[PDB]
Amino acid sequence: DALGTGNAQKQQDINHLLDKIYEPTKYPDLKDIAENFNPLGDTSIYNDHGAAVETLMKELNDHRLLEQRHWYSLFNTRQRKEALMLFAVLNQCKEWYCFRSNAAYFRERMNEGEFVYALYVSVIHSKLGDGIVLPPLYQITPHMFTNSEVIDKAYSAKMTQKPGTFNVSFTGTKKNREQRVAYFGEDIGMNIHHVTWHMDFPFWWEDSYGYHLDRKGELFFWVHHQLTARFDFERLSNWLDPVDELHWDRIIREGFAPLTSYKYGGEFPVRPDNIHFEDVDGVAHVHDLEITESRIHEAIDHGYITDSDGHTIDIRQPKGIELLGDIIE
Amino acid sequence: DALGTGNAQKQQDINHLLDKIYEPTKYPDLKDIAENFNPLGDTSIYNDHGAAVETLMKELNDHRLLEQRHWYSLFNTRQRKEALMLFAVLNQCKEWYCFRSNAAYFRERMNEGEFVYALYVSVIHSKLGDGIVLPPLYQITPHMFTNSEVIDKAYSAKMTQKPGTFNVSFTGTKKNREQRVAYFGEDIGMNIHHVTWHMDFPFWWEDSYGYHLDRKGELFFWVHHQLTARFDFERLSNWLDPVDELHWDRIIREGFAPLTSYKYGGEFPVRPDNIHFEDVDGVAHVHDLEITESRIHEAIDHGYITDSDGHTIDIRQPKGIELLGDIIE
Ligand SMILES: *[C@H]1O[C@H](CO)[C@@H](O[C@@H]2O[C@H](CO)[C@@H](O)[C@H](O)[C@H]2NC(C)=O)[C@H](O)[C@H]1NC(C)=O
Ligand SMILES: *[C@H]1O[C@H](CO)[C@@H](O[C@@H]2O[C@H](CO)[C@@H](O)[C@H](O)[C@H]2NC(C)=O)[C@H](O)[C@H]1NC(C)=O
Ligand SMILES: [Cu+2]
Repeated sequence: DALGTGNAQKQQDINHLLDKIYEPTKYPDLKDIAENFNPLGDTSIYNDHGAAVETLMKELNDHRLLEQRHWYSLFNTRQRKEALMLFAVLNQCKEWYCFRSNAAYFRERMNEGEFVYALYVSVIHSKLGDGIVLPPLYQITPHMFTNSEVIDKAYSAKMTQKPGTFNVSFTGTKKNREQRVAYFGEDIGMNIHHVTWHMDFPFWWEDSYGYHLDRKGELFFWVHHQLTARFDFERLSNWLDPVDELHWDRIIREGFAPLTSYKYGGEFPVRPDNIHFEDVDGVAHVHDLEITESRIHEAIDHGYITDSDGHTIDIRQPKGIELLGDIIE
Repeated sequence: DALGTGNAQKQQDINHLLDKIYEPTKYPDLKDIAENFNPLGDTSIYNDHGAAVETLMKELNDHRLLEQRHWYSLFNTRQRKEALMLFAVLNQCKEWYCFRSNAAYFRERMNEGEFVYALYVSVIHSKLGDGIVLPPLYQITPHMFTNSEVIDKAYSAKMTQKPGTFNVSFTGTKKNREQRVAYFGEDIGMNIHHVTWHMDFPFWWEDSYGYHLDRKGELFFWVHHQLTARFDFERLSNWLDPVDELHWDRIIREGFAPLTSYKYGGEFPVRPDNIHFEDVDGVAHVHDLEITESRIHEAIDHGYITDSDGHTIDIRQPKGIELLGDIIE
């Protein structure tokens, strides 16, 4: 800050914050902040009177938040909850003084993915983040977007201190699969949009956060219909045939080995091909889906979605397809 | 009687009644009653004006009631109906004169299990049975509770008239199974409670019989959750792992051979292990369960049970779990 704004400031601040992210920061201001600040002494910066801050401390305190240098999926109901607590502080800042402070204070003792994930969503949705452009995920946390080989090649570059660029590969045994329409899935661009798309309109949004995203519902319907078409075309251009729809009662015919690795975490598990779906402990039962899919499918077939009271809310009308997306994603 | 009560009377009467039960009685009063009485000549003893008596005679008459010396399960919709007709006579007696009469008259030409079963429930629920303690099932009809070997050993004792006690065994090839947590299932005590529990609050009760059992519903929820925990603990103490929940789409992995025999009836059938469930003629289809289980499971999931009119009766409240038990057992 300029005990405020700029943007080539706001901006600077951000680049510092997501610089070497798997290691304590090297930018000194970020550290005395990191040390000196107390998110709890002038609940005023906070439009909540700092209930959000006060909740994260509580957890950082009982030290019940996920550890640093460990992995993180946004599909973990707790990891998510923790990542999203950071979003609610950064969210209720009146100005840069409260953001930098917090993403500095926190950056330094909350885990990286919760952190990477909170800083981005926050920058994207909060009032205070206008001027900024976020660096591309692919360069901030490259392990999610580069291969496993280039990663190891880069680890060696570093061991030996001799530089240089390595050329990446493509997945399976090209000329042996349908890792022929790979160029599409594996692109750092689509992978970027896919993540952004869902940071722009998150599945977890409540309108307490501030405004309402408009038709995420159709927006969900549509974005995916697009990747599914866009995908189906590439498979056309490759003498391949449109894709199979998946069912829970059948084998997952087509499995792959991703060859990708986590930074802290191990390599991504692989899937053998012609496998039978198993009931996965913790998440949900396979049949649990099969019934979900029917409750779904009956709302489409009935003409109405029925809520909690047994109210039937009609969907044979234009808002239709969006109440369906709210129930389906 | 004392042309009534006592209890060391009521009581006596009962012990006479369930004495050698697979054979006509040897206590003379029980027999001239047995012969001389007519449940139909002083409809007055009866608070029904003897519609109950009058219904059993009707059936004993067309001789359409189950035969004597034959088996009986309480799961047979007719056997049950016949056993429960005895309960409704014994039920509407104004005094001992009507009970002894009937369980004497009947004891002697209705089948034993319908009889054993009616005398007990009747003694347990009817107004007139206060003073009594019932003998333990295990000694009145030992075939349901002792092994097949001890039974045959006792048959020999008898053939030869040389007495004595035999030591019973435990089931499969102990040190070969999970007939290691046998001591629990096979105990004459738990087996006694299990039967009593369901005689105290029967699945067939209507409140016409006289009063309402209070929360059989939660009472059902709970009693079984208890045997299931109590069981799960014993399997802990045996290096065994908590039990598998059963599904209709899977094999019944764990089968057993009971080695038990009926008195009149043959030995209990056995089950081979890793078998596939078959649709059993007469009872119901396997899928018939699979849908039942979903109708169930949707009431839980919806928030309401829906009756016959399509009334939704809410269950997200404290009486909750008991309307669920009324629909589930
Ligand atoms: C990776 O593919 C690139 C294409 O960008 C190759 O880099 C080339 O290096 C060759 C040496 O044979 C030069 O003739 C080209 O001018 C290079 N281009 C940049 C059109 O560097 C590279 O050879 C591949 N392999 C490494 C086996 O980097
Ligand atoms: C059944 O087990 C009992 C344990 O109650 C055994 O009865 C015992 O008989 C032995 C003879 O070896 C005596 O030493 C014990 O005093 C008995 N106890 C009653 C502690 O009788 C019996 O041996 C077993 N078998 C029959 C192979 O009855
Ligand atoms: Cu039971």
